[PDB]
Amino acid sequence: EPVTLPTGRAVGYPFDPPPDLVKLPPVSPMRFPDGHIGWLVTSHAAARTVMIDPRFSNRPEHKHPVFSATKAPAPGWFINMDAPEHTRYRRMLISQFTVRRIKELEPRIVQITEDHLDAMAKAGPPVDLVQAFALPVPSLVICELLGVSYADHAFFQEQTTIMASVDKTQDEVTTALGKLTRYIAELVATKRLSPKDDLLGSLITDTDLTDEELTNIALLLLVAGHETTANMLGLGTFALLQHPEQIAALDSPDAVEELLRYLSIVHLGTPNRAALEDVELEGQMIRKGDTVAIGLPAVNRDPKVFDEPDILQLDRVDARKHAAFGGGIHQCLGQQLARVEMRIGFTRLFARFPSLRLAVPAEEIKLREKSAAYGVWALPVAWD
Ligand code: HEM
Repeated sequence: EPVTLPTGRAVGYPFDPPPDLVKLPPVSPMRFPDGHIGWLVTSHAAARTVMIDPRFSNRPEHKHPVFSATKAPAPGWFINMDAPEHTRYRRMLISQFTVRRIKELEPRIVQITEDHLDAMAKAGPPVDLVQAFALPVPSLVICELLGVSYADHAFFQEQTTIMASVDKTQDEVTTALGKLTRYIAELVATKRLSPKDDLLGSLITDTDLTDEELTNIALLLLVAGHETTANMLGLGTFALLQHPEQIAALDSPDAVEELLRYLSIVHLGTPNRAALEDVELEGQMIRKGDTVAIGLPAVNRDPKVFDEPDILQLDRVDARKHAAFGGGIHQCLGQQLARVEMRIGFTRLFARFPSLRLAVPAEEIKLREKSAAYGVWALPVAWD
């Protein structure tokens, strides 16, 4: 019988998947919000198949929305494209996201992070880590990536904070997104006049990308990279405070990978894809026109892949099989930047405040249960 997309986390188990997801067989029929009866995939093996197989399309016309569709993806909005279209954009951006090119940003990521930790030390405790650190820091990292001027930091942060914060209406969000989008078009127009060696400057120089395509690429980087990162930083801090034996393990080489696996913040039927043909999948028959959604949090706890899947274990040997970054052609472009932001962010936070603790009971922390990026709405913390 078709299940609805599981949304309910067990009280007192904020980091673990909904029990109604973990309970399911590998491939389940799913009733979508519009009535479509598609599929939800929960095994690591079957998920991998969906992510790498070309008979699954990410074009939005073919797809039934996962919660809450017409329209070709705007030029440059390459997440929602298939090869060969996807490939053209992806090939030009590769260069900008290696270990090597991201390394150039590290010193500024460091300073941004320390700046924010300085502001927390200066205000003294208690502080909401979400607004003081987890939201702002990754937004200012994107400002650097995109080469936003310093005079425009306050504006960029304001709109980006609105989009990502609790107690904001849908109209407020939409309004902020339009301000941000207009600002990016203007930023791209300025850089066209005098291109530098930032991501956008390099692209204007080395490629035939139009203003429109650059605008959409910059926006996509913002939208895919802000809330994701912010929420790993916030929920990850939560997890570390609730499992503090792990803090001493934070320098382990795969510690950020284990946090990515355990938390699986891209948590609600994403990635999802439209079948372009009939496809057989773990003995089920997906038909042409069916939407297939992946339940990453369960993929990342698959007992055929990971030992003791439900324990947070920063020095685990098998963290790197996780799919927290997706898979296939759309596998996260910003993966290397995220990793560095998280490493730098978790490490400096705990070095500065070895005494950090939650400033309210754990039961009081509010969770982003229906949001595309799972996390906490607020994280009051204190220190000595
Ligand atoms: C600097 C931060 C980041 C940037 C700039 C960024 C950028 C992007 C972009 C452009 C894509 C689409 C790639 C394509 O279609 O070829 C993408 C995909 C994806 N990213 Fe990231 N990302 C960032 C951080 C994160 C974080 C922290 C996570 C999760 C922990 C995440 C998870 C994903 C996943 C699951 C996809 C695949 C979505 C799908 O297949 O439908 N990303 N990212």
